Amino acid sequence: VVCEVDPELKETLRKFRFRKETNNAAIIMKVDKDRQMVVLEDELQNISPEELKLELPERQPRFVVYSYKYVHDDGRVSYPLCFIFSSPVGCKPEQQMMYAGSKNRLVQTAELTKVFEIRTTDDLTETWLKEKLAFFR
Repeated sequence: VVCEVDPELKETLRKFRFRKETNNAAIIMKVDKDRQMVVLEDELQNISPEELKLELPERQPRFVVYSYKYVHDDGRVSYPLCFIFSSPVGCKPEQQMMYAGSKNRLVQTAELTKVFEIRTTDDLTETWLKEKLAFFR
């Protein structure tokens, strides 16, 4: 069963993509099993990678869209929009797979091309993120 993206979430994501703010911000999303929908859990502003990490459940999956201010060594700035599938190894397989099966639809909805996955929340570090993003540099 593939979850639909909640229409309200699609709107949240659309507005977020085109935000004109230049701080780091995140949208965290979860599955509503009963509705078979991906829904908004939290929208957070001025959130660093470590703070984001600390928001994520350690043993349940989440989807994240993270708008990160990437400061190049010379001081140029980019604002990549990242998808992070947090799929901790301690989650039940059924729950992992429920999220995994809905990931692509969500990514497509959000029109995201930078799609990452972590298998423990500990792996969400700024270093990891920057290295991931540098592939698109």
